[PDB]
This record gives sequence, C-alpha cells and structure tokens, in this order.
Amino acid sequence: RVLKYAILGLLRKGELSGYDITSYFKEELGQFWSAKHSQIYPELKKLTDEGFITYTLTDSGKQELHDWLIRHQPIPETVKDEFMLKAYFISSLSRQEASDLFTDQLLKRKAKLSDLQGSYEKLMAPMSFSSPDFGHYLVLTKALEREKNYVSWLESILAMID
Amino acid sequence: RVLKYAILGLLRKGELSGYDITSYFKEELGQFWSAKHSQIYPELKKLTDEGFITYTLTDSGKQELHDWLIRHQPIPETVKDEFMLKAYFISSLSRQEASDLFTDQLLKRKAKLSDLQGSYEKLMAPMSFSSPDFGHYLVLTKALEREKNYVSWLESILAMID
Ligand SMILES: O=C(O)/C=C/c1ccc(O)cc1
Ligand SMILES: O=C(O)/C=C/c1ccc(O)cc1
Repeated sequence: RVLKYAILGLLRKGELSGYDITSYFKEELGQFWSAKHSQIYPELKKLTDEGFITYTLTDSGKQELHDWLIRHQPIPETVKDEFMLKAYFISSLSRQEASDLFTDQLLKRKAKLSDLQGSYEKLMAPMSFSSPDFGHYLVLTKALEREKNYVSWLESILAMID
Repeated sequence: RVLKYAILGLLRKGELSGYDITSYFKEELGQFWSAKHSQIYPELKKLTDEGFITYTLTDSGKQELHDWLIRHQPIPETVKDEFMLKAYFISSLSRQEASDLFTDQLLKRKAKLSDLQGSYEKLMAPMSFSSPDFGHYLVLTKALEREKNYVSWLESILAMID
C-alpha cells in the first residue's frame, strides 16, 4: 500500500480528479515517491472502499493522514544501493577498474546534482516555515544535500584510489 | 534476484558453506544489503543451476561477478524515505507538531550515527586502497557520511521550524 499516504496527502489541499493525481506523480512528487500507473487507480479504489476518500478527503481520511503524520516510526533498514555492494567487493577490482567505476559514479552524481540545482532555482525564483512551498523546499534541499554528500564521499575515495 | 551478486561476491575470497553465507548476512553485509532467510537457499539453488557456483565460485561465476562489478549503470530512482513524504506534507502539521516530528527524527538519526561510530572504531582498531578491509571501510564511511548529512539537514530545518 505504498501510495496510501501519498494520495491522502495530495488531497490535503482540496479535491482532485484521478488525472490530476496521476499528473502530480509525473511532477515533483514522483522524483522521491514514484508511482507506477498500475498502482494508482487500485489504491484510489481501496481508499474509497475504506471510507478515507469519496476525489476529496473525508473526515476519516483527514484523521488517517494526520495520525500517520505525527506517528514516530523507527528508522527503516538501509536502502540497498547497488553501487555500494560493488564498493564492498572492491577487492575483486584492479586499482584502475576501481578508478573507472568510481569516476563514472562521480560523474553521474554530479549530473544528478545539476538537475536538482535547476529544480531548486525554479522553486526559489524568501523561504520560511510559513511558505506554502516549504514541503517542496524540504524534499528538494534533502535531495540536494544527499547528492552533495555522495559526491563528497566519492571524491574522498577517489583520492585514495588514485 | 536481489541476492545474486551479494552471494557471488561473498564467495569471491574462496569456499563457504551455506551456514557461513547465512552468518555473513547477520554481520556487516546485512546492515546495507539485508537478506531474508527465505531468499538465501533459493538463490543458492538458482546460482548452482546457472553454473555460477558448485559452495565455491566456478570460472563462470567469477566472470559473472566481474562483469557486474565493472558495468556502468544509471543511478536508480530515488529510495522512498517515508519521513520525507511526511516532510512534503508538512503544511498539514502545526509548527509544534512539525517540531516534535523533526526532533524525534533527529534523535533517531543521531542514535544510528553513534551505532555506526562504534562499528567504525572497531574496524579501525592505517587505511588504504590495498587494505583487505577497504571494502568494509567504504560501506561504513558511506553510512557515516549519509547519517551525518541527514543530521545536518535536520538541524537546519529545525532552526527554521523553531
Ligand atoms: O529525491 C530526489 O531525488 C529528488 C527530489 C526532487 C524534489 C523536488 C523537485 O522539484 C525535484 C526533485
Ligand atoms: O548502511 C548502513 O546503514 C550500515 C552500514 C554498516 C557497514 C559496516 C558496518 O561494520 C556496520 C554498518
């Protein structure tokens, strides 16, 4: 039920058609919480069946969203990063092959960072907690910081490899 | 087939029984590439069926591992971080509820960081590319940097919330 709360959250600022929900997943929401098309309407069906939407949130849906929002949950198990599995097995690579693999990864992370920086610039063309775009600013700065940090770590490791 | 290359990689430094593979997933490998018990023996069966292991790697298994190691792959889609979905929907929280949620997350990330720091200290009790423990050092420093960066971002956001 990976889309339950994304969808309830989308409806938090008032009614939307299904096309409009589908369209929200093609924009900024789908960079960090991607949906498959085949998941969306079945989730919409379940949510309606559960009393949480009728698409507008019901009182019940608002409560369900709110309860999830404030719930403190343990940090989950680490996300499997296939690149890092390779790094774990680096003993099986020559120094030159390690360099090539890490350099390729560094290029890709820097490239992803430039795409994020373009998105940031668009968003920011005076941020505060009270801004309506604060949630968007949170997911975009989180992604910026994550990729900057990855780039920094890769540069450090390459200085050990090279 | 999420365990294919983890398992081929484990066998890269010579023969192991299944218990010994199961035991490796309970240690450091299972912090960033967790296995379910129910996945391991079925993967072992497939790998044997495919000619990649007989447990020792065959020539074929070594080549398969090597080919995967050097393959340049696109960066995958972002890992769904359920906390970040909440942050995206922060408009539905009061300033006080936002503070409580972010503070709880900050405590948990700092806690995870102390566990990682204990693991680092153990590992490091003169690191180089040539060390046999370089792969372990890579996955542990990556995890350290990732959680330090998360903590830093959380502290920044809390200074905006508070
Ligand atoms: O998590 C990511 O990789 C990307 C997040 C993102 C968030 C908002 C945007 O406007 C663009 C990308
Ligand atoms: O990715 C993680 O969260 C943890 C990784 C980790 C790697 C090596 C260790 O010795 C402990 C934790």
